[PDB]
Amino acid sequence: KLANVVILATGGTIAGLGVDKLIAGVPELADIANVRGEQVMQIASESISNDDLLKLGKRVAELAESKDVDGIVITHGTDTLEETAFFLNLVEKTDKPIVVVGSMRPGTAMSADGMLNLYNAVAVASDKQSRGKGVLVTMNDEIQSGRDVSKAVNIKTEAFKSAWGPMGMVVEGKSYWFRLPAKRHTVNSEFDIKQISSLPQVDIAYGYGNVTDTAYKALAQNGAKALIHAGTGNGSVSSRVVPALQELRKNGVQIIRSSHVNQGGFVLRNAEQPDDKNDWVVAHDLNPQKARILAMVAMTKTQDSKELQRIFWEY
Amino acid sequence: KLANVVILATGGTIAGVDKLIAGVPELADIANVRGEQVMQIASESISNDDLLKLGKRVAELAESKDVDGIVITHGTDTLEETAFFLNLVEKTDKPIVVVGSMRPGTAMSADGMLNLYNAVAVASDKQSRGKGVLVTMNDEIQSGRDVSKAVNIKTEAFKSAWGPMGMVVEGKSYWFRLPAKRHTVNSEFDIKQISSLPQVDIAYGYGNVTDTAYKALAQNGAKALIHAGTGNGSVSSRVVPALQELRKNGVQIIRSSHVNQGGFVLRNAEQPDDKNDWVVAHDLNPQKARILAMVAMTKTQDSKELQRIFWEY
Amino acid sequence: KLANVVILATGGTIAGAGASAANSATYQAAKLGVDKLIAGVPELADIANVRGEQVMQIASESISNDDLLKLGKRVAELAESKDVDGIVITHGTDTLEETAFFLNLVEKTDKPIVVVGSMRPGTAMSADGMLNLYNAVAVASDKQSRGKGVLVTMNDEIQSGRDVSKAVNIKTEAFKSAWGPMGMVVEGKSYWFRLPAKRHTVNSEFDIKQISSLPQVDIAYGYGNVTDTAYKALAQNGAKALIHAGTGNGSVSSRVVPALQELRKNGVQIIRSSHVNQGGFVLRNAEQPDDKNDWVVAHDLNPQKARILAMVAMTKTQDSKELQRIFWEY
Amino acid sequence: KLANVVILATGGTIAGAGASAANSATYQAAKLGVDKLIAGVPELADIANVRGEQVMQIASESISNDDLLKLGKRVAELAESKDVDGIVITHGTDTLEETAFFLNLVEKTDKPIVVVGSMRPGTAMSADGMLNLYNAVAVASDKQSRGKGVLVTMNDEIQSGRDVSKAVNIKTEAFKSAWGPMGMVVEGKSYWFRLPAKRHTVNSEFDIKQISSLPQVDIAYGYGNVTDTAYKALAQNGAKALIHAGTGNGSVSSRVVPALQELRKNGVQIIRSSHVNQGGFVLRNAEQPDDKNDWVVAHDLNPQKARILAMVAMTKTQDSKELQRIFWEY
Ligand SMILES: N[C@@H](CCC(=O)O)C(=O)O
Ligand SMILES: N[C@@H](CCC(=O)O)C(=O)O
Ligand SMILES: N[C@@H](CCC(=O)O)C(=O)O
Ligand SMILES: N[C@@H](CCC(=O)O)C(=O)O
Repeated sequence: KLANVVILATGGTIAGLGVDKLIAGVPELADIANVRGEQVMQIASESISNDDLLKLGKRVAELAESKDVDGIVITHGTDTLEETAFFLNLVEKTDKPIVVVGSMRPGTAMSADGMLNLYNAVAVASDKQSRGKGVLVTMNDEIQSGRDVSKAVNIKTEAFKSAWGPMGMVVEGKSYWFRLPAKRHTVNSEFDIKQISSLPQVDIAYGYGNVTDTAYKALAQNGAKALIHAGTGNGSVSSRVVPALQELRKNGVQIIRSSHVNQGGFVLRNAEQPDDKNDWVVAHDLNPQKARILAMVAMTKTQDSKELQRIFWEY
Repeated sequence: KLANVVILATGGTIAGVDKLIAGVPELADIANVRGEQVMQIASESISNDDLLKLGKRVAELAESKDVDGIVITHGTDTLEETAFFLNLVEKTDKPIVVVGSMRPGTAMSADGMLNLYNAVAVASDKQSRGKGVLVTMNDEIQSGRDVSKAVNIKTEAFKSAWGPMGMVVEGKSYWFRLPAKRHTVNSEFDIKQISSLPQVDIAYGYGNVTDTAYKALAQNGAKALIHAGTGNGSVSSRVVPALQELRKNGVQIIRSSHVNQGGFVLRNAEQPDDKNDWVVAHDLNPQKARILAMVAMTKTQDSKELQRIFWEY
Repeated sequence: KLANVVILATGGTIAGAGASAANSATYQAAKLGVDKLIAGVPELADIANVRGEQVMQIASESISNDDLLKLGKRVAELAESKDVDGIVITHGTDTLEETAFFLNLVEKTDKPIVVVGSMRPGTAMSADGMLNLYNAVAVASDKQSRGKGVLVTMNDEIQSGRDVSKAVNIKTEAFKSAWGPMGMVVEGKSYWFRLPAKRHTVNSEFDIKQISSLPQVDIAYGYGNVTDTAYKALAQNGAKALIHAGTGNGSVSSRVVPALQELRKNGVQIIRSSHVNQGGFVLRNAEQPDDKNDWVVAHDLNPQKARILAMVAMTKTQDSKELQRIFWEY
Repeated sequence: KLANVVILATGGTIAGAGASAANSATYQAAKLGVDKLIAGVPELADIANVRGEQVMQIASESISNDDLLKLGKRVAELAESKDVDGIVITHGTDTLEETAFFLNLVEKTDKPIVVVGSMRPGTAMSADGMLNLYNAVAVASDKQSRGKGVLVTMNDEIQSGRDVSKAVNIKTEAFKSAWGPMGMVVEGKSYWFRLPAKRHTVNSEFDIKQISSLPQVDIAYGYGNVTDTAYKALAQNGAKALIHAGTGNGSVSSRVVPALQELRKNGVQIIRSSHVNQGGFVLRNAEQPDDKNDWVVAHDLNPQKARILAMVAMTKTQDSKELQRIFWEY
């Protein structure tokens, strides 16, 4: 008796309803699982919204809770795949496999990667080995953690990378594992989608030579409840920007120091800025867009900067 | 006989210039070195005025017959931006090397001593002539054009998608690739003709992003905006209208990305650049693309010329 | 208060010395005693109660199986002591990976074991060993390191002793794993991101207490126009297993397959590894009919790693099916 | 209006076939002829005037020196023809990197030569060969490819044939260079970022037109507890050079040095490479006294690459100092 896998489609070039086309076009899935599909949205992923994430997250929770669902696959555009994957990893309190998957090459193109990617995603979602591992991403014959995998290379099929390595590989339908997650996720998370009805607004500003405070102030004036600073180096802040950040913090905007140095390492508390004195937070190893996701989720529960720091150290 | 190398210090934790030099007595074996303190900043705080001053000084020194090569000691946070700028604007074949250290020189196992030795070694080497600006960290010879700070904390921080061009070991340089892109002597740009740098700013793309940062940055003076998009410089549907509006208002729109380990942003792929009169940044990360756009806008505001530039440099 | 950490010195560049500070590459390995190595890092005393022993003083390219056993037995004796909280081995980098894996297989302890070396001698400008040794002692003293298997702490990284390997020459980032670092160590603090998945230490079926002498295992290389000569000669001179370092997915030339069949028939185990070592793994029954031939694939393990696992496994079994299970579990 | 490109087929996974679409890894190589390869990509007509020839039909792990010569001589004949603008070779991935370096050394032409394979057979879901082949033909037809040396065009990359290696098993990103890709090929279009520094093709001192049969060169591996047995056996059975695939910086065990000294004195060249293949290079006089012993270091070249260069080099010289020059220039 094969596993029952539900594919929740959101758009992207992997659809080459989109979900019906996939289920019709990859008849090999039937070898490895009983598939059914639902079109949760039809979007280019760069245009995803928080309302989209909530709808998706709620749906995945409903399915996870059903006795007739064994694993879930989410098909997605590649641009913000990493953000959805981390979101789900924080809010879905389930041990059932959840896999997110896309295609780097346009789905109808010569040698396009999506077909095998989707076959692998359904394989992984149907595998007992996937239970309790958090959200997974299955691109380039790899099993990557949805927490810290990122789109790192443009164009190429090897696009999705993590500083901490792949956890496994998927080959001819079989999963081979080499590492386990360390960080908090899914059933061991403090967050639960079932209790989240809205998400706070979080925005991201970049650091670079000759940067001013303008983007920071403007983003806050248009509703940001936290600012993810994408700094140079070790979350460094220009001396022209620090005063604004102090003022914004006082005004109640959380200040989270991430970086655009995203192949490896992490941002160290109290190294480049006096985070304790200013009541700021460091994003640890998390890239800016990952940091935004964590901040948003966390701020559904707490606005205590020390708790936020704990969170950024545990997830 | 030894090369005449000048060390231009600008700051960073590799750090005065006289201390740096005194800290590596071994420099004397490989070159005749002199020092000048151009500035003393944390490189995250660098300004365009600082870049202009450094660039002009490097050109003045490169014109001297008493100078064979130039090492610039720098904070690592915007090293990559400085190195690229110099690669664009200095029309000299003399070696120009930019160097820093990921650990403080007071730290255990600090990397700066040997970095600085190697920079001086590369700056004195005939093989370095005509190679464009070089960066010499982690025993590598990296191109200033496309090396970037990619790993935090670790001494292997500076990486290029196109690989190291060479290595430096026990003072000797070993080359394996050559640059392909326009630089230094073959640049159309010259610091000696630049007295002003146009304001260029950068905005980030992510889920649920709005047009707010872009509009605000333009309102506060940006002549070009570098879009650090998701994926292949992709732009949210919520942002496209503002970008069109800002282009008609005269702001150049340059599509870069935060996908920085390899590949490049393809024209007309994710957005209709010809129709909108936008530019793609090719392989250049956002902070690199800013540098190029600012230099290029000293000379042209033609988006087609700008695109050429982004495909040649 | 402070952890009691023992440093077992074995040689290497970390104990090396060059003629000048510029000699980061041309120098003499394995010159300095352990007490001198401890004295070069006064800061160790802040983070642990340390003491040293000189187990051996070798250039690691010249290590022997007897040296592995010696080291492995002393580590066991220390791990069984109430007075020892963690152990650091200083080692040459050339075969560091082989030793670290060996210890991960045979040391049935959850006490931290850390193997460390350096790419530059301590005499050199910007020498890396001071910080490497500090970080080693930090990791060895940290409760987070318990039950994690053998660790390697070079270049600010916590790597698994299983699958870290020397991958880059000259540079201080020399040690890499296909599956990533598991963590980092920065201002002596350990930050974890991944856990091991493979069997090690406490959960291993193997124990250095049982091993009296290791079986002879040798390695032969695959390349264009390769013949069966090296395989045959190595078996004629005592190899009980051959590790084939093939091209591609452990591929075997048609010129070589017949010899390997005959060797297997004559009781020599035949293990297919590769010289394609940045990622992936060797898949059973893909390039060659391993079930027909009664051969074993080395999975992700590089040739020199495969050799260590082969030797440890052959102390318990001569059944190729079991050997394959072992190559899939460890 | 279109460039004339000749495809020379030699076998490989690119020409392979498995039983079902999901057989991406377990299949038969070297089953399809060139005509069918070309038929599988009708889009080639858009970009070039292509003709195909079947040179051989092999799994590339079983390649011989005879086969390289045969291929190299056919490539030369085509290069000399006015009716040929560029050349593509389809090849198994396992020794692709050996062939591509060989060709880089011996083909005295600026006309583009591209070597290409695939990691999955054409029958597989998401098979990589079609686009690889398309992109090879595009690069072979591009004026920007002239004078660049032999190129390899897999995974949307333009890699130098000198120093690209098969580094990752299973995945389509198999081929890597320590020195980076030189460019990318996308929508048929080539995008260059680096140029070669090393000697190649028209600037080579070697020429396939002079080579009648290649010297025998073999490879032996370094690891813990290694002996001199492989080196001596290989030499006894005809090796005119030995490639030492050392640990670390081409390091040699003290149990092996005496045999290598004896062999060099008996006329066998001794080349120190390594199995540390992601970066760096082997430094002369560092780990061994090369000048004293009259040995050669392979610089950054991996063992199988060093074997190729040594074979070519030895068609011209037996002077170890000239061989060292060659290892420093090519
Ligand atoms: N921007 C598109 C690209 C196509 C794709 O990756 O699916 C997306 O993210 O939806
Ligand atoms: N943020 C400091 C760090 C110190 C350094 O890298 O030198 C700078 O870039 O100047
Ligand atoms: N080959 C020597 C020195 C190399 C090193 O330790 O880095 C050894 O492995 O002991
Ligand atoms: N081992 C075969 C198939 C592997 C491949 O081509 O990818 C060969 O090298 O010909």
